[PDB]
Amino acid sequence: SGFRKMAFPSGKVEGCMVQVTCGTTTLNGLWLDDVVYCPRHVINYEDSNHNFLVQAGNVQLRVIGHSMQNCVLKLKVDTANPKTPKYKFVRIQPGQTFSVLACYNGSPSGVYQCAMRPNFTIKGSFLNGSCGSVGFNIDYDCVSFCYMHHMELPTGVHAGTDLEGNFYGPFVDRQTAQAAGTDTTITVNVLAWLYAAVINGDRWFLNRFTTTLNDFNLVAMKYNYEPLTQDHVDILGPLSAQTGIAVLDMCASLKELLQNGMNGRTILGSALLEDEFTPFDVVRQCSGVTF
Amino acid sequence: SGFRKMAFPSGKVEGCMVQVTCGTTTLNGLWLDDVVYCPRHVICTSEDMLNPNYEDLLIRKSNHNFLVQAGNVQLRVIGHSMQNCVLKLKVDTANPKTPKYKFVRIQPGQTFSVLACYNGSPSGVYQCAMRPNFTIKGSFLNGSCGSVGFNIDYDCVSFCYMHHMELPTGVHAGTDLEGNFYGPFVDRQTAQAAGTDTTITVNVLAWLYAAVINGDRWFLNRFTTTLNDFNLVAMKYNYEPLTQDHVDILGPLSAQTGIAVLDMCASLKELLQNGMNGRTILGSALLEDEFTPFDVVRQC
Ligand SMILES: CNC(=O)CN1Cc2ccc(Cl)cc2[C@H](C(=O)Nc2cncc3cc(Cl)ccc23)C1
Ligand SMILES: [Cl-]
Repeated sequence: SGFRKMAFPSGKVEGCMVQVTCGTTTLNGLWLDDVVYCPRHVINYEDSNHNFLVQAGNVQLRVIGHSMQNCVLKLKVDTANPKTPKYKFVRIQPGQTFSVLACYNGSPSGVYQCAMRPNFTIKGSFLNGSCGSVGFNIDYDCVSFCYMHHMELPTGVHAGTDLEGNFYGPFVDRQTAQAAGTDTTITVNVLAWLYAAVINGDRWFLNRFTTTLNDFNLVAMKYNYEPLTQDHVDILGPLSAQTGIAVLDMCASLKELLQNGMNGRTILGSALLEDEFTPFDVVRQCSGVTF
Repeated sequence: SGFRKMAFPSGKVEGCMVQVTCGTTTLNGLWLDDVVYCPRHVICTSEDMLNPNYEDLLIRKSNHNFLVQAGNVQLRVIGHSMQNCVLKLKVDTANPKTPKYKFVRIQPGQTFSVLACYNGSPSGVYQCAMRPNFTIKGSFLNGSCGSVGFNIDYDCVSFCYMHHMELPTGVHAGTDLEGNFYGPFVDRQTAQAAGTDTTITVNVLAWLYAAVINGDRWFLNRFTTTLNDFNLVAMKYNYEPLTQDHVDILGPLSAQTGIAVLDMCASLKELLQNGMNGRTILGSALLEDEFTPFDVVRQC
């Protein structure tokens, strides 16, 4: 029993964190094999090796080459990381969740779970020096790196890139007028969390009613919720079979929660509808998958 | 900017997790140097749990009855002893990944990271607090016994909790790493039941100072309170009494924001009376109590 915002174990990523210094700027880098990946803003970006100081623990790595790939700088070093895990670089979509290992001076300080918002920002917890901190998921023994932190927006939310340097969202790496778009709630994730509450014994919100997908979406649009697609309904299939509550049956519960509130009640210890757990996260946490 | 429930990086603890099997029971163990620490109930059957005589069950065991697996390697048990509710298995190999560590017993209100494990394999990490009623609101399934709670301040891991059981309300009970339970619980299938839980007042105040630091003051008021009047009101909402120690501990956050502890206490009194009126504090519609004054100073 219990339901927590759970991050993946961070050990495989901790063994890759390094400190990168170029002039007066100091930030974090990801050391995989003989390459250190970090935000290019550490340095018209196109306009020597020894100018880059890379520190792995108490050891100085020697930079023997450098190149740029989109908004990421790739520093060829003379030593391969002996702690390099099995990995892939993957680009995630809004609504997908991931763990963040927040680092300062190449030293990991904390791990937390978060989601890529529909407006492509992340509600992270980062201070100055956190640039280059990374987001990841683990599937079997392979780390899938999906995010590298680049900046904080005026509303206190965060923007970054995939590990190939492509930003998530319409953001650019530089000091200019930038803002996050109006955000929306991740509907498929709220439904997954309502199934998690039912699995944990919280059923006061269930009702005898159902709805069509079209009528539900007319309601979701009104409350700044993302449209629910047939794909989302298919993805919720296993949780629907485990609890015996049809997806459109759970949509009618959500419609009543949106139109009437919680009436002084909570769901999984929360007074707000939670959208940072995917259907896969709910299945994994209520099954015990290990790494 | 931002404020998240943050756990310590789990790597140093992942390198200590092993699987312990005794007969048909399989759970997790913590491998530090040449000793594997695990819940003593690994030697029990389900029937034994009603009234187990651990000393009688243990005397009938030899070293080779305990199977310890570290990754794909079988460790050899060369000795065993019981210390309170923990079994200590002396093994033939010292853990080369043993971090710098201490065993620390925590008090209610203290927070810690939990590395939830199954079959000696870590599956997830989360942050939580020792509740005033000595239970933890964890997320654990069958096979999670032996999962550990810890803090890492600097490069030293301070082990403070080992998971032993789930209570009928879905909450969790366990011991420090010397085998002493937190709370009036026993590693026996008995009634026991968690006592009525209360809100950790010093932690809610710390989190209100975190909201002020991050730029939000909508909840402040022009009032102050005495410590006694605050405690009289707070006890009516099932909040823990605030002591002079808690007031002293909030001193640095009070000096950083310029808001006296008893002035923040007045804002807490008013929040309990009024609710939030459709507003949130650090993205939450409830008053959060699982961040200590130390955690706020660390994260903000
Ligand atoms: C609820 N308990 C049971 O069904 C059987 N239990 C009885 C029992 C009694 C005393 C002691 Cl010290 C340990 C145990 C065992 C126990 O509590 N382990 C579990 C630990 N954490 C989460 C658990 C979630 C689940 Cl769903 C099951 C089992 C968990 C085994
Ligand atoms: Cl403590």
